[PDB]
Amino acid sequence: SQDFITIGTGSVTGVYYPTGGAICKLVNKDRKDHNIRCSVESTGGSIYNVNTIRSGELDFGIVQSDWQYHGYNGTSEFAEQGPYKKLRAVFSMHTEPFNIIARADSGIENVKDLAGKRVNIGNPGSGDRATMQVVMDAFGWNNDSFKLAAELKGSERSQALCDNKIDAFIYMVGHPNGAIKEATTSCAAKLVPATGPEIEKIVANNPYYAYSVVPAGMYSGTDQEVKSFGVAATLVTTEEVSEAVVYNLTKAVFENFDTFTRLHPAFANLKKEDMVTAGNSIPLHPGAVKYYKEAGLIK
Ligand SMILES: N[C@@H](CCC(=O)O)C(=O)O
Ligand code: NA
Ligand code: NA
Repeated sequence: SQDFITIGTGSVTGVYYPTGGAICKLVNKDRKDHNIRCSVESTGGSIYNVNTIRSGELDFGIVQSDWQYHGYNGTSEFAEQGPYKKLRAVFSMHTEPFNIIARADSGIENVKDLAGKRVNIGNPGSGDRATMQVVMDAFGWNNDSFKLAAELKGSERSQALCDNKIDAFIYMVGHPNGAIKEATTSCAAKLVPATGPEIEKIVANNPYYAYSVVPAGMYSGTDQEVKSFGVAATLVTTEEVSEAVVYNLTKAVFENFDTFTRLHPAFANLKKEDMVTAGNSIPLHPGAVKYYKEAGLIK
C-alpha cells in the first residue's frame, strides 16, 4: 500500500503552498489510522505540477482550472506533451484572478498598458505564464511586444518590482497572498485592472474564465475594487494513485471542512457542493467519487 504522498504547489509566498500544507495537516492527523503521510513541495506552478504528476514524482498537484482542462486534453500549453488522459480531478477551491501589480509611477492603468513596458510574464512551468500567453494572444502580443519579458518565479517578483528592475508583474493567484502584500505595502505598488474588449472576449469564449473582483481594502493603496478575469484552483491527481489514497485525502478535507475553511483566508467562502463541480472539467478520481457518494454530494 502507498503510504507517502507529495502535493506539488507553487512559490512559497503564494496561496497554493499553504493550501498544500493545510491538506497535508488534515491527512497527517489521522496517519495512525490510514497510515498515509503527506508532504508539500514548492514548485514552479500549474504546468510543472501536471507534467510532474505525469512523470511520477508528484502524486497530487494544485492546478488552475484552465490547465486542468488543457493538461488532460494535451492542448494549448501542453500541445507538445500530448494528451494525459490519466489526469483526474479531486476537488476545486478558491478563485484566482489575473492580477497585475505595477509600480506607482509606471503609467500602467489597465492590461493594455503592459505593452512596451518591462513586464514579468512568469516562469516557464507556472500557470501565470501559460495564462499570460492567452492574454497575449487576445492582444496580438509576443515577447517582443514588451521592452523586457522577465520570467521570475513568484517568490522573486516583488523584490524585482521594488528594485526597479520591472515595471509590473502578473500573478494568477488568490487573495490575500504574501507576494502582493509585500509589493503594495513596502513599495507603493498598485493592483491594476484588466478590462476591455480583449478581456471580455477571453471571458465570453471560455467556460473556465469568469469575471473577477478584488475588493477595496484587500491591500493598502488599492482603495477601489479591481476587476479582471479569474480561474479556479483545483487539486488533481492521476488514476494511477490508488482509490484508497484519494478517498482518504478527500475525506480528510471534507469531513474536517469547518477546520479547512479556517486555515487560510482564501478558503473562507468555499462551499462543498461547488468544490465537487465548479472548475472541474475532467473526470473525478474514483476515490473522490467514492467519498462524494457516501456524503450525498454526488447522486
Ligand atoms: N496559479 C499559479 C500559482 C498561484 C499560487 O501559488 O497560489 C500557477 O499555477 O502558477
Ligand atoms: Na467564461
Ligand atoms: Na464542472
